[PDB]
Amino acid sequence: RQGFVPAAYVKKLDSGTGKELVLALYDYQEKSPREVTMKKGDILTLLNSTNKDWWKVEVN
Repeated sequence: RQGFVPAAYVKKLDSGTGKELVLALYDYQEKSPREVTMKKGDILTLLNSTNKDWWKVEVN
């Protein structure tokens, strides 16, 4: 459900109504328990982007 993905592999969309959103630029299979898997083209809810390298997102 919730986990980290490399910030380099997602693009932050402009802010609008509601939560922040990011676009998955590439497929990424989780490599450690704290990570999540995303498929290229996925629109993920961004939970925390304070870290330069790992962003916390929510995967549906």
